[PDB]
Amino acid sequence: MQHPYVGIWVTADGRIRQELLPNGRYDEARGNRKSAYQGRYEVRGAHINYWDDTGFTADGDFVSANELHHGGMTFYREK
Repeated sequence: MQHPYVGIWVTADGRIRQELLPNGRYDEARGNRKSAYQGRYEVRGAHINYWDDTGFTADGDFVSANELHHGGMTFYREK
């Protein structure tokens, strides 16, 4: 029950980066805190949430074709 996407979603400043894996997953590397978090996501009508295996979960939604909105943040593709 998942739909991969793959893509390097980075902030507007470049303080943090989130790579969407080829296996339909995510991996974010923040400055001085790489490999901070990683898990999986479910896409529903542009709406996606991160359900980590370490007991965490996030939420977001694609507002554009290259823009991402999760946890109240703005992530751009590859950039």
